[PDB]
Amino acid sequence: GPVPSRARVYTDVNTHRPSEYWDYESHVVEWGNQDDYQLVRKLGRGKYSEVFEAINITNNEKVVVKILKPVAAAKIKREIKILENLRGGPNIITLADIVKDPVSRTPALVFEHVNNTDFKQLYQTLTDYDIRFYMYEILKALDYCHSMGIMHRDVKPHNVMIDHEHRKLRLIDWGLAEFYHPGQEYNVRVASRYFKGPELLVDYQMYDYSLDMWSLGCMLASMIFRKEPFFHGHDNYDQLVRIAKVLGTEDLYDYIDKYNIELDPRFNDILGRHSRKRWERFVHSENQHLVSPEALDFLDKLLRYDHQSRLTAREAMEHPYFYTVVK
Ligand SMILES: Nc1ncnc2c1ncn2[C@@H]1O[C@H](COP(=O)(O)OP(=O)(O)OP(=O)(O)O)[C@@H](O)[C@H]1O
Ligand SMILES: Cc1ccc(O)c(-c2ccc(C[NH3+])cc2Cl)c1
Repeated sequence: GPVPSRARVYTDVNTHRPSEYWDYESHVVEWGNQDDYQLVRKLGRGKYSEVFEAINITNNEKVVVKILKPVAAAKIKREIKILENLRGGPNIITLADIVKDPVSRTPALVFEHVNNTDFKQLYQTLTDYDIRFYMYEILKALDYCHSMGIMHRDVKPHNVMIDHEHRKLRLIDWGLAEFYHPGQEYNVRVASRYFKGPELLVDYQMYDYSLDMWSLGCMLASMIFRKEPFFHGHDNYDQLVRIAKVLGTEDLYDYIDKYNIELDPRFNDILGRHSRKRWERFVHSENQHLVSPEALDFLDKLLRYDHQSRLTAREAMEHPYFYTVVK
């Protein structure tokens, strides 16, 4: 069967913290008063919730209310416990309160409001310097949650709030986040298609924090190369083929060989044979202002098949790509 895997970092965090820290099922929610909040406008409606701009009428401050759609009780307590454990961490969204919505009869998560700059505007206008600056802010959030025994599992632009005016970044939507327990087999149906790590695409369930680093690499590649999304799969199978056309099939076969994974037989007909492409191949006159040897070397170290061989968030912060960033 598949060979087991453990993270190379923060393996023992949930072991040396008390059971109350990670045992989200046993957590007793301290309910706030829904009357403290007045809904202003609907901001969005996702697959798991309806999001509203609101006012905390006790201090007249702008807040965001995430009214959870009815889903398994376990999923809701896990998000709450993770948000509470991470509260106050660098660039982590602050959960201000938890109330019972009077209409839905479900929990409503109250968060600090972030004046998020338009995604299009950020994608099209962030400079080489700003990309490095914001990547460093994301790494602060990832190293914090990983050091706290949590993996996000849904790192992507939609889950990163940027208030560009105040150079403020927040990592949001901890709805897919999980506690990392060495040897635990996790559901591979996490992250959005273009951000899925090769471990998820090959159905390797013993993954860890390093999945977030692959997702981060996907975000970076699209941004610096002006190729949205960087790995543009038509489905989860073609998603692996898109990766293989850049990283090559030989290192993919080495990866599956090392972990004793058996590829789904449907790959035999679609994967073909591909050599690794040098990162300089993706450079052209419309993206050369966002690329540098440091950017390419950094990307190279995140987008690796072997989840164990990727830079951790802390090593990533030491990379020459960030030397120019004012600290
Ligand atoms: N703290 C916040 N400040 C400002 N806007 C927010 C905040 N939190 C969430 N939003 C807005 O709500 C959107 C969705 O939030 P979230 O992803 O947590 O809900 P979801 O159920 O996953 O919805 P979706 O399916 O759209 O992702 C975000 O993309 C963002 O635009
Ligand atoms: C530094 C960096 C790199 C790649 C990205 O897509 C982003 C980014 C993050 C969040 C949003 C807004 N939701 C937009 C962008 Cl471009 C940032």
